Amino acid sequence: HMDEILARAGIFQGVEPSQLQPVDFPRGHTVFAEGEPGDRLYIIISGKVKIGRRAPDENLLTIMGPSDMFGELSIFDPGPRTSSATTITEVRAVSMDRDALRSWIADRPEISEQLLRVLARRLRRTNNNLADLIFTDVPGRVAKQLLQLAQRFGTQEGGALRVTHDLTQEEIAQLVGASRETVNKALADFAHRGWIRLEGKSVLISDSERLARRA
Amino acid sequence: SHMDEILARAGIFQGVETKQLQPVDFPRGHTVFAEGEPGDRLYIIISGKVKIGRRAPDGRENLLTIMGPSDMFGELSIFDPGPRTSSATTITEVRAVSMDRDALRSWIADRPEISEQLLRVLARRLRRTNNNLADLDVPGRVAKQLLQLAQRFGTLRVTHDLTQEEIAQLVGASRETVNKALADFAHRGWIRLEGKSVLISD
Ligand SMILES: C[C@@H](Cc1ccccc1)Nc1ncnc2c1ncn2[C@@H]1O[C@H]2COP(=O)(O)O[C@@H]2[C@H]1O
Ligand SMILES: C[C@H](Cc1ccccc1)Nc1ncnc2c1ncn2[C@@H]1O[C@H]2COP(=O)(O)O[C@@H]2[C@H]1O
Ligand SMILES: [Cl-]
Repeated sequence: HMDEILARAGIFQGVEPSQLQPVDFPRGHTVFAEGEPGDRLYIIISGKVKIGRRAPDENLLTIMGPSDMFGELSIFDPGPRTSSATTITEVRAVSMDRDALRSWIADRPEISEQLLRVLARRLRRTNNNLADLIFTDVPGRVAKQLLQLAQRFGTQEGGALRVTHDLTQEEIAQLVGASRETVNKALADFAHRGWIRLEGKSVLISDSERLARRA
Repeated sequence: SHMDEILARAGIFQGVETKQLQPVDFPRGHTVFAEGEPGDRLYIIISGKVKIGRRAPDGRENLLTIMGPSDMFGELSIFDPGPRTSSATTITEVRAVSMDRDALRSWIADRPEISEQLLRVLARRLRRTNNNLADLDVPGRVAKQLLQLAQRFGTLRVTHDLTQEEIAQLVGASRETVNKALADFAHRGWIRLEGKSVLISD
């Protein structure tokens, strides 16, 4: 489990199995808050972490899962955390500070490149998500967010995909950037069309082809 | 050692423990590359300006930024192999240096500290974007743009070498609203639009 998942984290890709001790967090734990000094990045081994940024008075930007890396901004560009990280399931994680990062990094520049590729990918994606917030209708952003979650945690379930996302309705709405009421009706409508099925903290996507067209 | 001056204040080089490569000339009005095509080159401007544009759904162009001397563009398709996320278009004659992935790899074997600066540069670009949720007016956004243009190329004669449509594309508002704001500002005595430049009052 751990070895299989960790190998896919960019900071470990290609690296053979080379005591930075893995930490455990309860569900609903704030790993760190927006604005705090930060000396540490984390790699998720298991569980989900939501990344949130407070509004003038909290909109979710993304859901981090197994293999993903969060909190690297303040290590790469020293500054306060640009958002909060909050576990939504129990999380088992491995973390490292600037010192260890640099140690691990001096070893290999290709790891440096993998890390760059993560930030570029986030930057590429940043444009698109931001353009959606300017240009895309609500129901369309819902379909879109569902598929974004589908590609990250989706698995094959008898010729369809099960996307177990672990989010409340409220957290889904905070991810889309719209009201819970509006987000629900869109979800509801997708359901009556039979493109998706809502089952607790998981959606069953029967027709991703359609949901894609709608996105 | 003029090229040496400009390059020295590029993000990639914050650190001085020379480094000339071999540059390229681009005419004004040149598409260095277009949104969507494959990239394998990043550029560091020595002289001239470049607009970075992305396609809006209504077929208009959102200009994301105006790069000038010392700035880098095109690095995203080196680090994350894929299509250009924007187009880059010279608005003046441009001198710049280029590297493809092989070149960048070799640089980084040469000066390993270049890896840290690149990580810092992109991380900083993420951090800034986060801080700028102001998309959530038009004369108030234009003034901001004018000021942002003032810091980068001001001397406060601001030779921005931009077009009015280009200015509105920078703003993300209609040429209408924008041309309006930029008449109300002139009238009131603040700025005075003279060509592809401008002069402020406050
Ligand atoms: C951060 C946003 C712009 C913005 C402006 C105001 C508020 C939120 C976001 N996007 C970019 N900003 C500055 N330079 C960029 C942006 N997206 C791509 N670039 C550069 O031009 C790209 C074209 O080819 P590439 O290989 O994809 O990478 C290039 C980037 O250097
Ligand atoms: C522009 C984009 C935010 C966004 C804007 C519009 C729609 C959807 C998302 N930025 C981010 N994208 C992916 N991961 C991020 C983003 N901002 C912060 N993180 C991660 O959480 C941060 C917490 O502290 P840190 O600043 O040390 O670095 C962490 C990043 O890993
Ligand atoms: Cl990612």
